[PDB]
Amino acid sequence: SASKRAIDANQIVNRMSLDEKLGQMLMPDFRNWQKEGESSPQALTKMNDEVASLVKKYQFGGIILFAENVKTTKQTVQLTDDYQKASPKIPLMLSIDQEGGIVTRLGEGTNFPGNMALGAARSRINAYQTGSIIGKELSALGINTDFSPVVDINNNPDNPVIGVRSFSSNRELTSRLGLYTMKGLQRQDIASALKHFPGHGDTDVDSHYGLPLVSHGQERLREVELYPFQKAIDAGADMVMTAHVQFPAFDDTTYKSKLDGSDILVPATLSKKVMTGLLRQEMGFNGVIVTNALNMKAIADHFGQEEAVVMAVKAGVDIALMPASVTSLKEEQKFARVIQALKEAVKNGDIPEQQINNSVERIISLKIKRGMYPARNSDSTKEKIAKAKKIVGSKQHLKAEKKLAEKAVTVLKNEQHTLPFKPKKGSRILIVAPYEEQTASIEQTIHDLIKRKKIKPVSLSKMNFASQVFKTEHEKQVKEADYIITGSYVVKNDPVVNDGVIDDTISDSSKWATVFPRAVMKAALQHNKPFVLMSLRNPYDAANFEEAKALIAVYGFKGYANGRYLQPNIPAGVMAIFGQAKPKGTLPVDIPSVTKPGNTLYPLGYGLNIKTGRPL
Ligand SMILES: CC(=O)N[C@@H]1[C@@H](O[C@H](C)C(=O)O)[C@H](O[C@@H]2O[C@H](CO)[C@@H](O)[C@H](O)[C@H]2NC(C)=O)[C@@H](CO)O[C@@H]1O
Repeated sequence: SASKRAIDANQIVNRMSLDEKLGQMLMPDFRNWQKEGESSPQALTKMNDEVASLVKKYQFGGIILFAENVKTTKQTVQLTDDYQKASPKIPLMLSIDQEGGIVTRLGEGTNFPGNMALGAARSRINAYQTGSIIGKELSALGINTDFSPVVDINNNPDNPVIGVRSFSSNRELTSRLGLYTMKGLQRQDIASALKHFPGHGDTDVDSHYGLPLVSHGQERLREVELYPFQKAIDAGADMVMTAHVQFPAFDDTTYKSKLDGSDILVPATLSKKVMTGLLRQEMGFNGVIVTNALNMKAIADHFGQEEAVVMAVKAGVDIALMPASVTSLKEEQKFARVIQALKEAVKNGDIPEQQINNSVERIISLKIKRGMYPARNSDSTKEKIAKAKKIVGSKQHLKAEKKLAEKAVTVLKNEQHTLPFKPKKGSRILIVAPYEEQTASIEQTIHDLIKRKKIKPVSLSKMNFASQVFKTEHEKQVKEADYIITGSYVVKNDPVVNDGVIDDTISDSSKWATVFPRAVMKAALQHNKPFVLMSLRNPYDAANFEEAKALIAVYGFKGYANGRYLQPNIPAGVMAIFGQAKPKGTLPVDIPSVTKPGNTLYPLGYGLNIKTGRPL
């Protein structure tokens, strides 16, 4: 099969002109479009003849879709069908960032609790079924490529840039879950891309040249960052997406910035040493290498979008993502100029022509392997739409989402059997969180439990604390409550701490993200109120609540708006609090102590049984 796949791809590439070949290596977006006569772009939700004409002219290898383009199942199937009608010779790779959790694009699909939640749920089977469900939805929609999984390792709490998009701080847990997410997508014939190579998880905090910098030496990079990429590559990864990050330990090449004329270190995307020497040769990856988005401001500014395409191709990449930003026919020639720059590089010998042929063969082999080519589907658009409506966001998928999110909830403290809350009729629950959307999600979850007669009728009060200070009016609310649920949101956990003592005296609204919830905790404890803290994003804030009797993490923070839950994590937490779910989560990261700096407060793998109060 793979043998036959390669001969086939070779015959196809041998017949293509250079224009057709360079076309395959481009993957633009058409997020917004401004038609002739229009004064401004608007979201592209349906095909028009202007966009179709550029797809026909330049013969792109693919299109990346964004949320603007995929708002409903009906519109999306119509759009992917019309994109493919405009690309009949070689079907397009139609791609998307459908990661789950905090990065999703589908307007009507299943969101999932995200990677760190999968880390917390631990099982490779859960990651596989998640990738499998995402893959089923994408496939029904006519989307055939997913830029997932993230296999970046979030191992530095002091710079958690990938954060909940990462499975874990541990290389093996990240590797395992990445591998099975990828197998799950591929099982549904979705091309999967590992990202972001060679590892975006731990960049230098004081990066100050616009491109993130990783200062670690090769031994550490080979032992940690590269490890889940290697495992997945050997298990048959289709694609790898680059990181626009400097790695001096592998390439110290500089270029003269077009932004300020200074010498700038090359990012991994434009490094032959990383793309060819390390990924292609040393790690033996022969699948498709795709750049991270070339419109990222620092690439465009330091290198120029057009010249970056040429440099990335020279470095050994196969697909340039978003190689030019074209939003109307007035700027179509941006595409012609990109092609022309690649032609000049081939003509003058900067890029050997055989390198181009080899890259397009990788692309065509992948399209064949994942059943993108040849296309022999005889269903009408209407028929595909009806099929997709049964699959996308189906209640079966939503049930899986719910059970995964509930499974991932991690109980860090439950002293004195504080949880579950079992309120008597007439209890007042005070619900406190940074935003109205978050308090609404908690409120709506409790309301549903009441209508479902799972808990007795209770009164609810909400307290939204972003930018606020806890004062006498808030303490009054705490005193009047019978149960308190508080949500905490941090990226980096940054309380003011002195010699291991957290500062509670900050009374002017500054530092609210840590000061306010702690103040609610202190009042509740002072007034003997059942109090639970729910960590909403990065779980490092658990370290701020050692005095609390009940503490959980849900690893996702988006709330409820326009009758819709934006993420399932918060409802999963509330369900656990009221004894209607079985949390089984264990930490996928270490949580550093703030009161004893340098010590781990809660280690990787820690999590309690909510019933027995004992560790899992
Ligand atoms: C709001 C927005 O779109 N910002 C983008 C970046 O995307 C963010 C990070 C996002 O939506 O997740 C964009 O980042 C890259 O975009 C690629 C394609 O959408 C992603 O596949 C990729 O994962 C993402 N890179 C990272 C490290 O997250 C960025 C270019 O890097 O340009 C805008 O800022």
